[PDB]
Amino acid sequence: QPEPDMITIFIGTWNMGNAPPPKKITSWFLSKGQGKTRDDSADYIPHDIYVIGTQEDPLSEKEWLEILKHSLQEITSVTFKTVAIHTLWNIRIVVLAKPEHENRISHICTDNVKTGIANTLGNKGAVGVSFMFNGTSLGFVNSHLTSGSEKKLRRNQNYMNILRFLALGDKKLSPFNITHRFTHLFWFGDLNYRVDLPTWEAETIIQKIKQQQYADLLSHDQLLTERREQKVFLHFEEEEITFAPTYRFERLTRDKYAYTKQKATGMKYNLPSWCDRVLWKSYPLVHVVCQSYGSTSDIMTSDHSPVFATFEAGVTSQFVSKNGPGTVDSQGQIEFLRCYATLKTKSQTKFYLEFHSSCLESFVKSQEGENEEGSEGELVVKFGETLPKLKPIISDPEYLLDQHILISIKSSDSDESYGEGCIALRLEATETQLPIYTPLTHHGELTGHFQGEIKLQTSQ
Ligand SMILES: CS(=O)(=O)N1CCN(Cc2ccco2)CC1
Repeated sequence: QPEPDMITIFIGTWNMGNAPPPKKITSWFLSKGQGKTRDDSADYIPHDIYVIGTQEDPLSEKEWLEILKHSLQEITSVTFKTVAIHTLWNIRIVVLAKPEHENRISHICTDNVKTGIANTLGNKGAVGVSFMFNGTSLGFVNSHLTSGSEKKLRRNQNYMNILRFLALGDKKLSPFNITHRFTHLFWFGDLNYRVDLPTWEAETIIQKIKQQQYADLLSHDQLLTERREQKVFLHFEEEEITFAPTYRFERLTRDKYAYTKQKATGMKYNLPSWCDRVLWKSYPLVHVVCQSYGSTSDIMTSDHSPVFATFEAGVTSQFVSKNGPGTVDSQGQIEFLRCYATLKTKSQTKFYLEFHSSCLESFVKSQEGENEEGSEGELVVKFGETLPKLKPIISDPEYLLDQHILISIKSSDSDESYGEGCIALRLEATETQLPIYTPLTHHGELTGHFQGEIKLQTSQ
């Protein structure tokens, strides 16, 4: 029974509006409705992993698990296994996997983050799950961010609190937040970003939606504009949106957007918006392809429509050699030439690097770099040819070329990371000096860059 080198992953997000679901929700798991939809010829083919995020979910965990599992069994005739379920208030994540994957999945983590303070603490936040699938780390975040058209900055703040404080994945990766801990990270939810057009334009917006003309709406979508100004979700991907806004509908039809201010809305307008989203971030040069992104048309119990997205995702096997794991393989090495970090900091500590990777027995600390002043004001930290030679546990190029090295640049004074990044070992050549590059972030914001050259020796 061969190990897979690809799997498919379903992501769903649905703000249920505190209402029980209708009796049939299969269109959601089949990626049928509006947008980029899944071919009918695939309907009986199960995804490997299903990850369901709900918000305003009124059900118990038991009640929702029975609906989900019976739904998938009806579609596929497979009885899925529950990997994890975690709920914060009415925000929930369920991970289901095909039974054949049970002994490929390990290191399951769950966590939540509550956003806001006082007034603003008590219903928004995020839940998440991570696990290993053979050699591949997977992370999943379902967030319900702050509502309201004039609160995009609050949403951005909620995002940074969630990536800082959600504790998923390998705790030994201490310098790294969730945006660096996983081969593949999926972040979805009722992100609550709105179409920022004047209230007076509500009927015009509705007209455009009926004509399936989304371009002049998407150009005012706050998530796309905030991402283009690098205010949120830096280095994440989203498929093109080709479905109608998923909020705010009159319940029990999809014929009507309910946008006008009401006591029930706190006298706020809810112009039609793409509240409900799926984004991802994968390590460099790992296969990830979105194969569907859309909304259902026939699930009408909520004022939101469910959103689906599906992905092909590259995975690797749990590699054993005669040498590693449990020792090094002297036929392998990773070297760095002419490396330097460019940092945006105004501070003047010395800095050192840490290299973290599951291809190493443990993380490696460099010597301190040499600080110089850049020509446009910057701090440049030069390592030259001074970085330690890294000794991977396995030298076989079929393993090593699939690995990644996380880098943190840390203050000598405080041992605090000033920037984190990731280098792929999927090189064009071995035993050859080749340029490498990563942006550096801290708390998910850009703090600098790391560049130089690598020389990778494998057993071939
Ligand atoms: C919607 S956007 O924020 O304006 N924007 C457009 C170009 N860019 C491409 C890119 C480069 C690195 C990662 O992704 C995606 C982000």
